[PDB]
Amino acid sequence: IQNQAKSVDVEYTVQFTPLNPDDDFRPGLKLTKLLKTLAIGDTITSQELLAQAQSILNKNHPGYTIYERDSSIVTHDNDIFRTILPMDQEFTYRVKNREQAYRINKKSGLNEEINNTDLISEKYYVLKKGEKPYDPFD
Repeated sequence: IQNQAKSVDVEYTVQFTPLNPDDDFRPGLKLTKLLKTLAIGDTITSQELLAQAQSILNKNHPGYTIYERDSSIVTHDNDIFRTILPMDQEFTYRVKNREQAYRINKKSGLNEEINNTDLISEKYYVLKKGEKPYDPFD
């Protein structure tokens, strides 16, 4: 690790799946929200992510609530190896150490540094409030 990234923009994307059908949940949603810019070693906890998802859920889908988390994944920059966060327990994610990102200047062929990014992507099962899970009893 030669040139440690100086910052990591943590972006967030979440997909919501209703326990029983609803059109408003059009598949294909593709947006990210910048959560914050942190430093290598800073942490983000599952409770903080839940708060983020619940608030996003409130804006886009009033009347629904988080039922349960299905998966949480972090993709670091354009790196192929992703970190899979624990599925059924609270967790903390530490901003992974990394080499400072850069691209090659087309004209000069010299290196120009750019911001490193973490893309945290989650999926939660949601429920219309008032409603309950299950099938016809179990």
